[PDB]
Amino acid sequence: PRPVVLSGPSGAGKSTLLKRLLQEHSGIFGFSVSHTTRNPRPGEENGKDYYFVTREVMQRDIAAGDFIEHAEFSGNLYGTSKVAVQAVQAMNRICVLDVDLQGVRNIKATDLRPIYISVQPPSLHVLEQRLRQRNTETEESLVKRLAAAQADMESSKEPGLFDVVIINDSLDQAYAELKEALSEEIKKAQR
Ligand SMILES: Nc1ncnc2c1ncn2[C@@H]1O[C@H](COP(=O)(O)OP(=O)(O)O)[C@@H](O)[C@H]1O
Ligand SMILES: Nc1nc2c(ncn2[C@@H]2O[C@H](COP(=O)(O)O)[C@@H](O)[C@H]2O)c(=O)[nH]1
Repeated sequence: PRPVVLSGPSGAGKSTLLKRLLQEHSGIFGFSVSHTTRNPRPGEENGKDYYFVTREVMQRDIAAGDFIEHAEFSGNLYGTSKVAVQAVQAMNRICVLDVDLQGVRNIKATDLRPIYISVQPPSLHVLEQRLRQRNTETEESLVKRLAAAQADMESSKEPGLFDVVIINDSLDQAYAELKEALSEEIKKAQR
């Protein structure tokens, strides 16, 4: 069962869409718990949304070869450990990845063989509106996520990087498209 890489610009709505997928289809989808050095937001939980560690612990894991991939985004480090992917594969479920555009390029070089799905905002205007709506970032880190949005939206339209592109306008509309886009993986996971 091919893993699923969900990417796109920060604030498009991919975490929101993914939580709706993991809640409805918990028996077939498993979430890859990434490591991150950023502070946890209210509502997040260590070992579930992220492995929240300090930069020192993060760098030590890198020196120990713990990560399939890692990258820096808006002044913080993020990584997909080998453990995160094997933990889902040891549950016989579809490993779903939430990574940035640099994470897509890293995973592209691996043997994971995933299906790559871009989640796009309806426009750059709605993207900025969603980045500020979440309200979980300081003003300097908010602008840094805005700076990377343009190049992330462009690359989100390239077929060399993605197999599916979904416009997250309405949540109900985007969610049905994602499920339909994952029909072949849901089929393989259930058989
Ligand atoms: N289809 C949508 N319509 C309106 N708001 C949305 C939609 N999808 C997500 N949002 C809002 O955008 C904000 C950021 O979404 P999030 O899932 O964190 O995006 P990402 O995971 O891509 O960074 C959240 O507050 C969420 O409520
Ligand atoms: N390369 C990479 N990016 C990640 C990983 N985990 C989260 N990200 C990305 O880092 C950015 C920051 O997300 P947030 O800080 O809102 O959780 C998002 O683009 C998210 O997809 C990861 O393990 N690897």
